[PDB]
Amino acid sequence: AVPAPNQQPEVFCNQIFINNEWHDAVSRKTFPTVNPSTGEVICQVAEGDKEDVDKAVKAARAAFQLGSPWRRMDASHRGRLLNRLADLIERDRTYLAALETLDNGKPYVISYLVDLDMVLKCLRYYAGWADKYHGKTIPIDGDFFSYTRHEPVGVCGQIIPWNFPLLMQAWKLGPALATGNVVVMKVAEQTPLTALYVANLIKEAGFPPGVVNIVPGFGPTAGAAIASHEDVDKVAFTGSTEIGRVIQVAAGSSNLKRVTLELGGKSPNIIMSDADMDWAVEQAHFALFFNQGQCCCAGSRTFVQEDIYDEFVERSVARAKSRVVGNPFDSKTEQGPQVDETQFKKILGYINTGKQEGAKLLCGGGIAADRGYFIQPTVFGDVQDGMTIAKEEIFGPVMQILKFKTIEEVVGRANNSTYGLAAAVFTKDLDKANYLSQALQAGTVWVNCYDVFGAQSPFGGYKMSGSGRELGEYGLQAYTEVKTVTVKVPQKNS
Amino acid sequence: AVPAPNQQPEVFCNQIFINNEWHDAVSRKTFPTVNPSTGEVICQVAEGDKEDVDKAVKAARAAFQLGSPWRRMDASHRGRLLNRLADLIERDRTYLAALETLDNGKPYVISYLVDLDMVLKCLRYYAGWADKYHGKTIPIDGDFFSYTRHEPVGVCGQIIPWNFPLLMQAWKLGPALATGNVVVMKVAEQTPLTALYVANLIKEAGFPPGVVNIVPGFGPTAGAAIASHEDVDKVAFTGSTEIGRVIQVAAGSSNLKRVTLELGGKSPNIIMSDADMDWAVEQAHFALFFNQGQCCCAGSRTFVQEDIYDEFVERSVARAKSRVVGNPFDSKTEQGPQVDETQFKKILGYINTGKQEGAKLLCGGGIAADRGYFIQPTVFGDVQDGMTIAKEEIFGPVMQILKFKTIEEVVGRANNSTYGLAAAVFTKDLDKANYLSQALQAGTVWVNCYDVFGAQSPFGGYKMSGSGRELGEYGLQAYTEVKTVTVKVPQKNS
Amino acid sequence: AVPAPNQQPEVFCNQIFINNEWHDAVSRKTFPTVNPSTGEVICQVAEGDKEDVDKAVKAARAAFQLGSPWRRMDASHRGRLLNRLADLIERDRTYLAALETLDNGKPYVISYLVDLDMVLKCLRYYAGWADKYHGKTIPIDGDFFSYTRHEPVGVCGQIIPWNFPLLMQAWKLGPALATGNVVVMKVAEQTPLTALYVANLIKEAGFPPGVVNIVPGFGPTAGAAIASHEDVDKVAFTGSTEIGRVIQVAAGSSNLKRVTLELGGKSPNIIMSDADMDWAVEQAHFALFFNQGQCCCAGSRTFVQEDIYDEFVERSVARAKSRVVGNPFDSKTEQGPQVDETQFKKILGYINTGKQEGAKLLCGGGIAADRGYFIQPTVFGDVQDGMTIAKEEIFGPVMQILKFKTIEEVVGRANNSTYGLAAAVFTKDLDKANYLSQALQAGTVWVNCYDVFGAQSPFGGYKMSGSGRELGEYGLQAYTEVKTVTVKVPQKNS
Amino acid sequence: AVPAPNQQPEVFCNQIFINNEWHDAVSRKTFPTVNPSTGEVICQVAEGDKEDVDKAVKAARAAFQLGSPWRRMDASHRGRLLNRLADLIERDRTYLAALETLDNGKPYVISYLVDLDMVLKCLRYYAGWADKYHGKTIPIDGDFFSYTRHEPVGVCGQIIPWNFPLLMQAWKLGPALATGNVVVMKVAEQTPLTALYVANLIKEAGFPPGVVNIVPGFGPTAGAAIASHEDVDKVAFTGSTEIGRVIQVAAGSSNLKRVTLELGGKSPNIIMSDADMDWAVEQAHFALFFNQGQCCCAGSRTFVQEDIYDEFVERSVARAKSRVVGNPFDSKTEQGPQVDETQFKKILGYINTGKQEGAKLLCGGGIAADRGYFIQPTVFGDVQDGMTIAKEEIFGPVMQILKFKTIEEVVGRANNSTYGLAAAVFTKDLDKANYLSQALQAGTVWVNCYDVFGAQSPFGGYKMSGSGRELGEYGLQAYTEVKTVTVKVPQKNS
Ligand code: NA
Ligand code: NA
Ligand code: NA
Ligand code: NA
Repeated sequence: AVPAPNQQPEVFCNQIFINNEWHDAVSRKTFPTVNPSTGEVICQVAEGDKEDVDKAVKAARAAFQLGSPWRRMDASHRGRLLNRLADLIERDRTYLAALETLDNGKPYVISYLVDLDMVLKCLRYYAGWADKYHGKTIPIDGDFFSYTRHEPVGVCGQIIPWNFPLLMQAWKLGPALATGNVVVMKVAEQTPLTALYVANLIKEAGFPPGVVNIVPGFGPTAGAAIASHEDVDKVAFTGSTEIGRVIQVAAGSSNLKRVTLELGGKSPNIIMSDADMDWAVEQAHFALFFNQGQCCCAGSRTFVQEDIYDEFVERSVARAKSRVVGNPFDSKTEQGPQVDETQFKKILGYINTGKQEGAKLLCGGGIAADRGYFIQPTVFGDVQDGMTIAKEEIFGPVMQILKFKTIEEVVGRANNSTYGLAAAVFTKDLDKANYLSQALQAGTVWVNCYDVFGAQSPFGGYKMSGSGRELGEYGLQAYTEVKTVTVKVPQKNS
Repeated sequence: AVPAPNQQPEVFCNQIFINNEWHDAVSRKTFPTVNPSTGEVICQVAEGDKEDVDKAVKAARAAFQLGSPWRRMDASHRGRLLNRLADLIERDRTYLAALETLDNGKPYVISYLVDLDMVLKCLRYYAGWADKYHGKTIPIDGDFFSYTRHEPVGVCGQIIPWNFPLLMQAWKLGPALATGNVVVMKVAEQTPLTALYVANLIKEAGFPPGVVNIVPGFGPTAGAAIASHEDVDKVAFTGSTEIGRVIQVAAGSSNLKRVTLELGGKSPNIIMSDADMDWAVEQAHFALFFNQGQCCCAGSRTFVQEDIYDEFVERSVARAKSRVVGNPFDSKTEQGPQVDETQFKKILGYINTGKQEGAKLLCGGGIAADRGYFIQPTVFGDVQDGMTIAKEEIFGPVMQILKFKTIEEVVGRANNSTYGLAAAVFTKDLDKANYLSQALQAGTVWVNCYDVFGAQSPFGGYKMSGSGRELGEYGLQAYTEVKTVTVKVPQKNS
Repeated sequence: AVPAPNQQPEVFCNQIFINNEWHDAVSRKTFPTVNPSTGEVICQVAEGDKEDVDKAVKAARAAFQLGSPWRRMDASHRGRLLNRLADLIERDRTYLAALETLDNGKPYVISYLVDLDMVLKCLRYYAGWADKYHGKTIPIDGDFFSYTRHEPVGVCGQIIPWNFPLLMQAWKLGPALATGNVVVMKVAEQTPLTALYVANLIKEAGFPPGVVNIVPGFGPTAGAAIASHEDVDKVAFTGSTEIGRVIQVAAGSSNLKRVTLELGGKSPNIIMSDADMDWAVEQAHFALFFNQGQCCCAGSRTFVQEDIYDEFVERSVARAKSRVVGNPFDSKTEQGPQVDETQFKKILGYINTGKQEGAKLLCGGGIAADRGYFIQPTVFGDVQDGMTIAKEEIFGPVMQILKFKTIEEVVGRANNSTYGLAAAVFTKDLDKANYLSQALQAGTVWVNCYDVFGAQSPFGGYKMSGSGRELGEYGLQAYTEVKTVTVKVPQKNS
Repeated sequence: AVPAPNQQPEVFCNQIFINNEWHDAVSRKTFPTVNPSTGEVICQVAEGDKEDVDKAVKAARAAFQLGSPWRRMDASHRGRLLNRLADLIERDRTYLAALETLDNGKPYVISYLVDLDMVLKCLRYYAGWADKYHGKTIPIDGDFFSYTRHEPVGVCGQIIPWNFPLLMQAWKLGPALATGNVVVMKVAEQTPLTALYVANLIKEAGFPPGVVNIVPGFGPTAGAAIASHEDVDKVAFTGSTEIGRVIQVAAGSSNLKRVTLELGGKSPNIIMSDADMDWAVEQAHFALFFNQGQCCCAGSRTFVQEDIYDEFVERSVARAKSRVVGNPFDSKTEQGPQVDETQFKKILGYINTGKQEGAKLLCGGGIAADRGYFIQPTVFGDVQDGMTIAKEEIFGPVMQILKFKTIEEVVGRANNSTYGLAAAVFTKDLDKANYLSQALQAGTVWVNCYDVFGAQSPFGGYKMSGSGRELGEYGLQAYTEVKTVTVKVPQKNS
């Protein structure tokens, strides 16, 4: 049930968004954003830098001042605004989905039915949280009345990646706005278009000027300025584990701003011998290949018990070979192109790395088309723990299938990683499910499923996959600053 | 390692407890409490009535007055007092265990390792809640500061049964005292001794006079007076569904006091064909025969899938036949006598009904000794849903085994009851486990286990098995009165 | 900025609402609903009795069956439906506000700006709660995984009054529908029209058939049938303290259904000598006269500190003498007619009683118009605690002003009541405010304000003013049935 | 009632605590700890370095392994252990209070009645949290069962200061141990003795080996070793804002461990003209001079409304001049010496600067004794915001009194700081209290009181005074790692 797409949507926003208005970079510089399916330039976008970040931060700080419209506004009204933003996004759903695909490369059907659906659900969920994150009245010792106020953390710098442009924007804005914070957001240079159009909707929804400011540009410039800014109270970064370290260092070198990170992974998908074969094979395929393999929690280590290995691999290879690669605007297309040339080459390198390491190439392993950044669904068999393709995040359509014998063994191998974002277990046994879900050191453990995200369930990593949680009630903690008020009273009574 | 018992523990307390003092009934009347193992009178106990209840309520009301030691006391200190009471109970553990057995009939080993261990864990668990049940600061619309105060509900009338004398006392005192309430407790005429001794430990612990008042006596007199009292704010009753109805009506007919009930049940224990036979058989036995079958959540309807029915029944009969009945102070004894003559005769009557209606008597069926209220471990097979023994709570060592074919069938049959206190599922399959735990209309659903109680987890019934929950955080709800305080402020800000 | 009202709005709904269909009463009997401003009959309404309630309960039970559209529906979608309902009600705001005024008598401007605004805020508030009322994962002892499911209580009987027809309906449906329950609502015979039209919007919004069934009729018939029904799981009642007892007795006499009550009061509004005179006088006026004085938490006992007594009374009389009484559809009207003849006469009786017992009549005291049920704003000075008008709920435009000297004194006099729905304190002093808000035995204590309701803050009474709380997160407690699921695991670890 | 102290308590522990055993530093080096009251060496303490920290981390990691005694231990038992530890500390209360005074310098009476009392209260409070920090069951979309496990964060590195040796240790251990984490603690080189003795009690209490590890030593060595360790999962640092930045940079440069900081401040104590003069004078004195002015939240900026300035200052000066400085073991002593020579000199430097910049020296201003690190109670009047002594944390007995006129003025001047740990407001006015408590940007706002700490109320700073909160329920957040488990089920129902 998908409406026909406009395969060449018009672009209306390509500037810096500050105080509900559009601005060119101070430098007047602009950068081209490319269509990964064709390798052609879509349009040019204002290149924000430190001076532009400074302007955004000031606007946000001004909007956060005591007595301002955003500060005085009823919590419930913040809820009304988020719900209005969601309605506007829904009104322009067909357009946003098409634009999302044009700039990112993912199939339009997926942008429409998945990405935008989750954006709506995310904003609508958080709109409901606006006036329900209560503080506490505390039974402190002595003749006192003690309580806590859950106040907004303040100016929040949010940096989002390119794999899920609109969704990542929603995951950030939802909890921050619901709790009354102000935002300075840095969108990915590879996919700035959809986020900038949403800014138009933010103004249309009635949000006071300066509550949400978006600055497109690059990381070493715009992103770094936000992380090192002396007046940004909190920063939330989603991207690579490498840059996450840069962000936290910047925060510690500046004003000690609160930090939360959502980084990458090398998530283990464990297939026990008693699992439903047909379901496990389809879910394992989805777990890895979804969104051109460009998912932080991709099931990149498919552990399969030795007794069902041969069959599982045979079916996985057949599924990989049938996966249609092509024009994301074509309904038959399952896999579009990678996001850009840099990623395209990085994946080709990892594919060659696997071949050099001795991993058995079962299918694919090369370029899928001459134009664009298309890579053939690739499957590696007999992968070993010590192999690079088994340790490092590839972020592409490259599957690793490993073999194991016992349940105690797989736990140790699954946990033997610096990453710990997600994990999965496929089994029909009650005990094995509980044994594994408890033992796996990962932020999310899916049982008989994969990539099941709910705005109400927290998401985040263990170890170096990140810190802090997004989504759910937990997603509000990082956007709250706690204040204790302890008042002397004549005589405290229970 | 169970310390040797004093098979004839001396009785030190047998009067009405009010304001930390011992009083005879105003009428000066006394009733005998019998040792169910011999049928001989242990001692005489003060027979409280309306006038005695009136004295206790006034004492409790006085102790609840604003500015009183109990009202002004720091919440954290209430916890210290609760832990102190627990330490005193642990000091007198062997004595209380022996006294529990003497008056109740349950095996001394069980009173020691089970009942008293749970009493200590319950009291210590609630001690920790004392200063942690926070109220809220609410982000209401307009220029206001709104918050809630979690105040004690007040004078709490608590009526407890005879199956777990010390434990039921703890389940009531823990939450009530942890939240700063005052208590007027009515203990069972069949088992008043142990609770009265605890009242002495409550005084030794240092609880202010009037905080806990215990009035031994009969139901139609002392209990009814509590339920109809115009100055009792909340009543908590544990007993038969029949009397539960009397309690709610009395509350409505009097001062509209808050009510919570923990009533009977006809809990189904469902054994799927893929269950572990040895474990399922042993757990099904415990599920029904525990504490002389005198448990509210007893698995009195053992549903077994047809493919394993014959074998399950065989093993169950063998286990029941090996069950050692005898002197509760004997370490070999698994089963002591029933609480009294009334119960003794009720059970024999139910066994008779089982025979008349065509249920297959597989073992037991009669008296187990010439002295004492001892009944043989009885097992009925081929029981049908329409049989009296399949519908009514027997509260004795009488096992009902029913046969079923499908999972859909057993859900309907298990839920076809006015009761809904507990239920269990024995299976190795993840889906079946989750399907059943969700579908079963019961307060507690145990998977691959039975009678697993934790002070942390709530317990209570669905339908006519009661209302409200005891234990866990939920256990505090019925003992809290919420007050909203909304203050006008110069100008509200987030 | 209120839209011009249609002073004679057409009635589209006047039958029984079951399974999203309109039905005549089984007996075919109807009853007249009158316009209290003219005394003329508006239209006939189906008179539901026990047989109709039975039909409604069966429809609700069917809609609640496991696997039904309402049970399988995502919690978030329930929120979506509640928001859709609010949107439909907002679309027909002017119509509903006029119809509310026609049937109830309250000023149109108030219906539009206050009642409907609050209805919209209540429904939208709870829409956000639909997927956020989490159960718990509990760290129980032993090798077990214990958790709780917050399930719907089931078929909920809801009986609402005539003072705030639409608002009371929202307070009930909001929390019930957000938690997934099904409803059988009984509306007041005096104001059934608006609630029936809303039922038409519930059908339009997309709620499955049977989820909400409305049965108009009388109390001793339809109301009692609900309270005594064997298949109703929970009953929520709002009305007199007298009928509240009937409801609780009916529940205990039937299936032991869960009960919550919102009854009346005689709320004390305490004015300390350091209070802002102008503010306190106006708020005290609003505190009593709001909604023709037909408010459960009306400040019917105005305590004024002796040093400012004379001036306060002086200003209060001047305010009561200038209060405009007249046609509710005229923008100048502050006070419309009382709901019906029974109330009209009852209020005149209280005024006569006040004069008989020595209260000083300062203004008003009689009929305000020859047509309709209009009463003059009446003020009584020098009222004493023992006077009838100082103890009984009048539910009319009759103000009681009492004089006091000390703060300790007023606390005792304020708390010397069987009621405890609400109270207020007017003072500039921090300690006095904290001292009084703590000491006052009332469900809601307002400081320097009155009648400040927020969908985020709980409302309910102490003592005989009721039990349980509505609004806020607390409003969800009574609509949830807790189930503990304790699963045996191989080896539990923290 | 303070027991006679042993003015020269013996030292029994002076080594590195690993796996419940006492070790010498790998290098065999030791460092002296001085008695600030005499400047003499108490004893030598093992000087821990990177190699010693590595050993501790390994021991902690081992004790944290899945299946270990600490991981398998019931949550309730962790509470039993914390309570047992508290009982042992109470048993050795007199000894510890004396040792604390010997190593730190604070008055014995204070160490006994305040520090140890709070230590006991902190451990007992958190003992109650051990089995009550529930995860959640989440109503996610689709046919899934989603829930969260609150798991321990893992190996926690904790670095505490010298101002409140025993209390700071308790603040760290309480929440960490209650949640099941393992600890590697670095104590202050100036006050390592008491913490080391408590380690003996930790072993005596029954805590498994490796659960708590204490490495005495220096910050640039041991401290940096902890913050930079690749296997430490979380770090909590309390001390100067300067070192705090080093800690967050180290964390981001290493393994992205989770961090929380409790740094310094320059907390404003606002005295409004309507404040209780006597109470405000005594509380303002306590606000600054408590613990030799060595408190992170010291009210080092005393703002006094012009109308009462002269009188307030006069009484303040008289109070400061009567403050008894001397031997901490003498019951007459109010102020002992400063912790060490470094602080002693730094404070004298600040007093010199105060005189240099124009602040009016009202009393004291120099050394109070020729032996030890005693400084006279110093009061500076007419201090201006730009002055160094009004901006920098002195951490000594130096009081700054500023004059102001309006409430808007004081808010801005109070908030014009990089710090935001605490604040106080002294006023009898309700509106003034609410206005100020909301507007002030500080972690804790005391009204009509100061330094009111409750184990149940959170404490932490805004801006650069730190991040995260300690104490109360909030203190558990930083020691918890959230894991979402999403399970596919046959058919989801509410
Ligand atoms: Na996979
Ligand atoms: Na007995
Ligand atoms: Na039984
Ligand atoms: Na009417």
